Amino acid sequence: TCPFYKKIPGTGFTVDAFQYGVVEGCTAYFLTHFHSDHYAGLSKHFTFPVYCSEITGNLLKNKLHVQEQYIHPLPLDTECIVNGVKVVLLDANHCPGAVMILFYLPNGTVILHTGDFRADPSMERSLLADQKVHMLYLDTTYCSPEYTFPSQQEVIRFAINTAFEAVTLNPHALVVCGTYSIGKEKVFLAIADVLGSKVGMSQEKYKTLQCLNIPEINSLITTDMCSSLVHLLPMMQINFKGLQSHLKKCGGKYNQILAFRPTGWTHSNKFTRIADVIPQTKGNISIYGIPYSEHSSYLEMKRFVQWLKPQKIIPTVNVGTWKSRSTMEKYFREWKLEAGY
Ligand SMILES: Fc1ccc(CNC[C@H]2CCCO2)cc1
Ligand code: NI
Repeated sequence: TCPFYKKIPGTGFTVDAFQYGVVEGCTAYFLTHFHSDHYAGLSKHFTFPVYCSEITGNLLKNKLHVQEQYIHPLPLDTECIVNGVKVVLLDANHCPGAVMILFYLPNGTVILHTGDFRADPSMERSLLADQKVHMLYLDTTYCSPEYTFPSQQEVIRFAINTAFEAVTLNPHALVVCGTYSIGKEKVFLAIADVLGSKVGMSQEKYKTLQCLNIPEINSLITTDMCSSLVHLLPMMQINFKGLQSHLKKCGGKYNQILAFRPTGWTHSNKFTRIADVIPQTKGNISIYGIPYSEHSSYLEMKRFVQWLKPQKIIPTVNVGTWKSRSTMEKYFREWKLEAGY
């Protein structure tokens, strides 16, 4: 049974609601982005209309084998009519193809569904600038002040500098980056670029990256692992055992591994600054956990909501416990009293 916070009132629309069977009343299923918790339930035998970005559409077709007749890609930043209702897709600053959706209801109500997003001041000059939003369905992943982390630019600067130093000191070192979904591609792309290398990966991960409309992608990635000194592996293999095993396969070409595990927030954010971050080391293998987030920090979220001044907020993350729900409701009231809406 589909939960209330995935239904759009006054419409036949659901958002990220593919694991509940045939939802009664739903004429169009929107998909904000290609992450498994959100697409859960979609497969090649789906037979209702799916509305999404072009990039999400590419992934549905090629990775999940959803038939072409049911995929409805929409351009960004463009007023579109779907089943008699005006909608707009906006960039979410999440993973490739991720969108927020603006719905202009027949009765005059305006609803923004953020999907998953990393709020940014640039959103204050999108098509949101114009007008009033009555209901906000909000990605509240990190809605508590303890959730701090650096900008994506600061994290990438650290990764580039760390990798360039290590390989200039030891030209026989291999760099490895963990992945388990789309998103955070800048980490491995920026490291490979500083090292003058393509990024090597499995056939399955290459296929995924070929769906993302990244400019000049054929110049940046490869399935030929031997030609590359930056490799991608599943996140699960980024540990001393898995990396030891990988180094064996490389045919005495390398004598050191430097590995990166992009995480979200971890409690080491509460003590250590990005500049002060150190790896876990065993012999000739070192592993860095780096806090590269594709969700809003608490401060970024607060800024966005205080700018938008929505009449009602509906959280879409951390809704499963009374304590979490109460905590979020308290912050929403603080933000409203401070800003005066
Ligand atoms: F949005 C929320 C609000 C509250 C919580 C509960 N845990 C928060 C604690 C542990 C880690 C940092 O503070 C989770 C998500
Ligand atoms: Ni996501």
